[PDB]
Amino acid sequence: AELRERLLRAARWILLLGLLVLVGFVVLAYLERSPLIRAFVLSAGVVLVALFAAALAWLYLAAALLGRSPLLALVALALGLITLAAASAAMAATFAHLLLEAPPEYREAMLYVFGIAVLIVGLLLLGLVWLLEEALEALLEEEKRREEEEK
Amino acid sequence: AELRERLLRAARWILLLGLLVLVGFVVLAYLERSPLIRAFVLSAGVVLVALFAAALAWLYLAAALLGRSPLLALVALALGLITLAAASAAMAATFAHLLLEAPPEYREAMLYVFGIAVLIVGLLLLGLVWLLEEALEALLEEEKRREEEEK
Amino acid sequence: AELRERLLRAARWILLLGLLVLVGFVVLAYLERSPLIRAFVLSAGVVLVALFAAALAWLYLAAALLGRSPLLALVALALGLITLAAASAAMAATFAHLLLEAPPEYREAMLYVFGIAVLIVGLLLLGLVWLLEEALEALLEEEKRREEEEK
Amino acid sequence: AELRERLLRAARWILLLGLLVLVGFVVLAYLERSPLIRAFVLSAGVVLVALFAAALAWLYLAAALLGRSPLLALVALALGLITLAAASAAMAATFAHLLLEAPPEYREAMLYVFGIAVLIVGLLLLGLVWLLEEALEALLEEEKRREEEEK
Amino acid sequence: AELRERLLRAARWILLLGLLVLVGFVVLAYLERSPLIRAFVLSAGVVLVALFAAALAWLYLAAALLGRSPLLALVALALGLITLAAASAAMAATFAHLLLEAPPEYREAMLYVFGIAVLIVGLLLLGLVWLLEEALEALLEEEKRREEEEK
Amino acid sequence: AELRERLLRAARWILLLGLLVLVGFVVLAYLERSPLIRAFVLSAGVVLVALFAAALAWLYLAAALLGRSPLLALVALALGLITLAAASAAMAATFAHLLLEAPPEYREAMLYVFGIAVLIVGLLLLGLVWLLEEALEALLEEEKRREEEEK
Amino acid sequence: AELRERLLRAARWILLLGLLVLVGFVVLAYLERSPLIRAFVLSAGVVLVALFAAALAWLYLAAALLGRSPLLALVALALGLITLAAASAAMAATFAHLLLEAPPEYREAMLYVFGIAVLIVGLLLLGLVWLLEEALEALLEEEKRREEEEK
Repeated sequence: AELRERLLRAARWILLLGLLVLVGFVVLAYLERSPLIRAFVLSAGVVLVALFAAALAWLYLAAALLGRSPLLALVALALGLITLAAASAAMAATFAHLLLEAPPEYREAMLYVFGIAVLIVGLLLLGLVWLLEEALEALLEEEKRREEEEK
Repeated sequence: AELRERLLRAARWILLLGLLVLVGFVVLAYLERSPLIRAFVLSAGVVLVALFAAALAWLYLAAALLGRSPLLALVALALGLITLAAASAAMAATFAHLLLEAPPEYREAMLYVFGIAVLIVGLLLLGLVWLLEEALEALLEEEKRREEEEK
Repeated sequence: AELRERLLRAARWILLLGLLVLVGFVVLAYLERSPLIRAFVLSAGVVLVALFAAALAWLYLAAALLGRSPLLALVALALGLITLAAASAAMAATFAHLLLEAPPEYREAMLYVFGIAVLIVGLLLLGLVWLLEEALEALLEEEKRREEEEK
Repeated sequence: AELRERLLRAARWILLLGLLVLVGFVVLAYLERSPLIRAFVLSAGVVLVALFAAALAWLYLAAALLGRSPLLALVALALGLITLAAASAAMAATFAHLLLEAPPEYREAMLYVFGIAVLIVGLLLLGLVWLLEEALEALLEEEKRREEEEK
Repeated sequence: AELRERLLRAARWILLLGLLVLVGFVVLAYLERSPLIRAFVLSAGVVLVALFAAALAWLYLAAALLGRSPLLALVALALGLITLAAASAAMAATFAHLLLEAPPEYREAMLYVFGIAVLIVGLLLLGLVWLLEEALEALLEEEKRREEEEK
Repeated sequence: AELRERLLRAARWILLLGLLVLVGFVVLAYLERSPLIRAFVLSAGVVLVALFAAALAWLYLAAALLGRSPLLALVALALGLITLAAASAAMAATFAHLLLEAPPEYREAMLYVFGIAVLIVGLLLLGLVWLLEEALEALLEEEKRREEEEK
Repeated sequence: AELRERLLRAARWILLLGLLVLVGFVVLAYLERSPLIRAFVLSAGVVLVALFAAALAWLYLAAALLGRSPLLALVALALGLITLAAASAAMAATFAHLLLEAPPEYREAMLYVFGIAVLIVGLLLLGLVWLLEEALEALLEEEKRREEEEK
């Protein structure tokens, strides 16, 4: 019963975090000396908020399914977390590949952005597993409720 | 009940915004000194309106499902928003990669187009989450109506 | 009731437009000085008619579903429009990438073909949204008919 | 009732056309001066017959579904035509990209093969839309028969 | 009734043909002067037998479905043939691309292997369409049996 | 009955292992002399934990399905293991390709990270097959219970 | 009835074979003079065991479906074999492409690893078709049992 309010709050945390990420990216892109670096940090910030919106949408999808079937919601949440993790790995590999292809003069700035981007990946991964763990935590109660019902 | 009219209006905002985006792109491509830049800004404008049409189609798909099942519509809207966000990230990465590969002489103009394109991504992302938030806002009423019905 | 005849006419417009596009492409490829340019304009014309046939097939698929369920037809039409828009963006990005990779001597001719190709993309996009808008316009009547039926 | 015989004949036209295409490709590859050109024309001929077999298989799939549901057959035929068109565009883009990457000495021969390949694409596209138009032509009779049945 | 025995025999022809293909590839790779050529001919032979096994598996899948529904088996066989043709085109394009990228000294040997590989593609394509034609040939009897049953 | 507790413990092992992997990666990235190497080891550590989270999510998905159908859970677990193995191979090939493309000066450090990454792949593969073997081990009991039930 | 025990034994053969493959790969990577070669042989061994685990999982999936429907199990086994063959071809093409891109000094060692990898592909292909042939062999008994039942 308390899941649905938790899911709404979790989306607020994600949306607020995404606003901070783009604010920081805009600050770095405000006066970056390299136009190529300006696009890179802007794309990294745009990629970060895009996956954050996808994570919020995935959480909302699980919440929508929670009102009909709890077993299906857990499966849907697990599928959404796996899809989010795979997409997060996709952008990390592209960012790492771009950083390796960057020139040594710009690679110093690109690696710092890559480290900041890696922090965003870690924050997204930590939030996803924590939300998934809480989501499956109620499944313990859902299965226990079924066990109590048959008693 | 007020969702369906809201969805129709939201499509009008998207279509009107897409017309402005292509109008601005046509102005920049009207007399651009570099033929390669002409294709780049035209493709960026064509990409922007293409995703805008996809976002409008995704909103209409959720509206169509809203007339049958509200829970399915919310799931469909969340899936459409995630698909739109993933596609938006795809074009942003391609645009950023092209900007990094652009020559320094053209990179100054390419980065300005990239910044304009990034603004379109931000506008699309902001509109998608706002529309999704309003769409799930009625789900609060939909669940409350079910709770009131069982009372 | 008037949708099905409209869909048949819309396919005739698309097929007639595709014939004009390939006729113009054949005229440019008839005596182009560069063999590489000959393949490029021919491929661009072949790509344009291919998506036009796909758009006509997508419209026919919606018309076929219109005879069974109107809600499903609108969803299918929206899905087909999104798929057509995504495919149209795919060829535009490839054409833009090829134009940027073209040599400066040929880039002048390639950019003109790219601009012509961009016009085909705009014509296809404008036709798709107009057809989709008319298709969902009947959904207003379909929902109104259901509302009148329950009265 | 006359569709099924038409589909069988249409496959015979496609198979006979594919035999002519590979016969012409074998003639050009019989004594081509460039071993790279020999592989290119052979692959182009192999690609042409491969899609021709796929088009024949797609037509047979629609014929198989025609014996159970006419509405499903039209949808399946439209889906098969779209898939064939997308695959045809895929090989055209690859052939065009290879032609642009060919050396100027071989590009003269490669462009002639590209033009011949483009003719095969046009023949396949024209046959697919003509077969699809005939397939949906019976849908007019199928819907009219249902209208006559309810009268 | 005679289909199932035919399918078993057809797999035996494919497996026997695959053994001959790898035997010939092993003979060429036994004493090839170029280590790069050794990997290329081995991969081409490995690719040929891999698709041959896939074709045999696709034929067995149609045979398995033949014991339950004949209409579904024909659709499954058509889908398997299309998938096999698409995969066969995929390896042909990769082999052709590798041959074009081969050095002129090795391209003479690579083109001969490409021609041998093209023969394997033709043999696989000819066998697939012949097996599919026989498979749909019984569909004529299956539909005729239904027509005779209703008489 | 003891599966569900085993699945919860297995996730704890995976999450604890992932924390150790990122801790080791952070130690190597804390003072790496090459900024490109810093991104590479960070991406490798981020990739390792991402697949570990996916493996934990896949295990939880099988546990969720275990409460409804045991046969479906085994199929879902097998599908999840195959998907995890395919994704693990994807990152291994990318890491191996990047290591081969690394310069000889950095390749010495890159190969050591590749060997460490290969150990993570082996640990993930060993854990996945061991968890799958235990999961199918209960299927022996599930089938035996059905056999005992019919007795 | 004897299939299920055969499937369990077949997995034991695959797992034991995979252990031998990685043991041999570890021996070659223990003292390889080239760090790039060390990653290549390790990745090839990791790829080999990964597909072996996938093949074992595919066999277990067919065994799980064998307890419910024999016709579905044969279709699932055929689909799994086709997927395994396609994935096996994917790694073979990547390995062959990497071998061709290897420098001549390392290509001698890379080709030997490629030949060893090709042997693993042949062993996997031979085991898959043999297991599939045995799996469909019981389908002969399954269909014969149905024929005997109706007698």
